Amino acid sequence: IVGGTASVRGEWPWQVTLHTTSPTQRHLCGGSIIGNQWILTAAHCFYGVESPKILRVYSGILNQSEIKEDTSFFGVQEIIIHDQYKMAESGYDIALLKLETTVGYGDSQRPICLPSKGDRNVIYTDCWVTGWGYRKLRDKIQNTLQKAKIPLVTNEECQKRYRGHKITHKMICAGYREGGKDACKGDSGGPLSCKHNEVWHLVGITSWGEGCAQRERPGVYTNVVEYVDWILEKTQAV
Ligand SMILES: O=C(O)c1ccc(NC(=O)[C@@H]2c3ccccc3CCN2C(=O)/C=C/c2cc(Cl)ccc2-n2cnnn2)cc1
Repeated sequence: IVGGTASVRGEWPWQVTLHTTSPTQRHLCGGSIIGNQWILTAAHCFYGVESPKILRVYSGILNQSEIKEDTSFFGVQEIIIHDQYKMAESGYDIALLKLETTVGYGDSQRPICLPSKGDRNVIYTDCWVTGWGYRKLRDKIQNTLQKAKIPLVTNEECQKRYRGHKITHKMICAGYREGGKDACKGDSGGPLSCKHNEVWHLVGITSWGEGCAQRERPGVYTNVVEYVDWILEKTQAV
């Protein structure tokens, strides 16, 4: 996160850190708890990943230093990538992780509500991007979970900023015109959380952008409201 500030412990209890153990253990992506065995993240995170056996999901973490060999994690039973996904820049950048065990909800870890289908026509004014990603393009994974308040940008305005790309209604953009506060390397897959009527909703999934927090280059996020039916399909399967 560029221009972010340290989060407070328990502030974003749906935020998870997805680690890989291959070749060595490190933070790979962000993610969000959406159900007791479900993590919503970005499909592009799994480019290297041939097996869910190398993945570890850590919830209730503020600092990456809390993670050692003796730290409990959730194993991943299955990786479900949207079957229309080709690349982040073309959309469908959404994946689900089915966990091997159930997340026990508490003050450190709980799910975030998905947006309501009716609420597709609501103006979100209190949106925050969180993650352990870089603070600048040439940097490193941050110890403490960072947060940044970011304004949503209309599809029309986002399309003006990305000549040569196709910004679809399945994408949602966010960022200040002058730049400065945005997602960066390592924030991918994490949430874009917006508070509406005192309830937090998972409005976006950090997906892609041209550089980090550049002037007139908003962050591009998967528009979660456009995928509620797909998420229910995969999580409510009979
Ligand atoms: O350990 C590290 O150093 C390290 C760990 C994880 C990483 N992840 C990454 O790079 C991940 C990632 C993970 C797996 C596969 C592919 C990629 C490439 C994209 N990606 C980002 O997070 C994209 C952020 C991004 C998102 C928005 Cl909304 C706006 C601007 C962004 N950026 C543009 N340029 N940088 N960020 C890096 C570095």
